[PDB]
Amino acid sequence: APQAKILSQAPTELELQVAQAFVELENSSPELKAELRPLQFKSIREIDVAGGKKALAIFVPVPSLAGFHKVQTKLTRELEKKFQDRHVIFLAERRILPKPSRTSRQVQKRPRSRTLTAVHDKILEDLVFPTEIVGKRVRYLVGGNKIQKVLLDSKDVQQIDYKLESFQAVYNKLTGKQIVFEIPS
RNA sequence: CUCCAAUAGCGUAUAUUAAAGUUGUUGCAGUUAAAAAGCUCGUAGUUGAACUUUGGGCCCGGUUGGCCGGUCGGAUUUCCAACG
Repeated sequence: APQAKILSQAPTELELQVAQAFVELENSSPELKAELRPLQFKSIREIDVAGGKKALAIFVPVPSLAGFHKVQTKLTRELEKKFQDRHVIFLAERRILPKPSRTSRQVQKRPRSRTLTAVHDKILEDLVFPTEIVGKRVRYLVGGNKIQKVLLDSKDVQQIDYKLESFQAVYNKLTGKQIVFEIPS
């Protein structure tokens, strides 16, 4: 069955639910047979948004995040209607290699793409996927906590304008860092 | 003659230390008092932008998230995450 060939080996029941959501468009197929055939994903984590909704995180192997970005906007519409009370987002399963200490040595020098401070930057670029980020500010409060601030492009913002409350919860669950989104005009 | 200072000790000479921020690492000065090479290149020497992840528990402050409005769009904070 083509449902089971997307997930890793066995798991899980939730991975099948999104798997059926793909083949209802692969078998409908206005144009999607030429682009949704090779697209496959790795896992779903369910993140509880602070409101009544929840968030779906789709993890992509990333030789194919560019492939997913072709149908990203259209596919999210056909995932939100057949999965109510949810917000669907697409992320890439990136690898983070630990910083070498003066004792914990390795072989094979660690590329800058594997550093943790670069992977978290690529999460923000991939959470919001349209509306390219036009800036970042970090507030160091008097108390001692740090609050980021992501400035988004004003054009095409109406595709994610409701999902700013969801994105702050997702990035907190993966990084533990506070985010506020601000849209300059 | 009287008085002062130290006193079984007191003066003199030379050296040296403090004084001396008058050798300056701490810590000098260089327009006119002494002192910015006529100017530029240049080796040694001295100096050189930014960037690469947060596991023990308990008490304290916030800042977000709600269970909570008390109230005529703002007014108190507590029990709970983790967020450093």
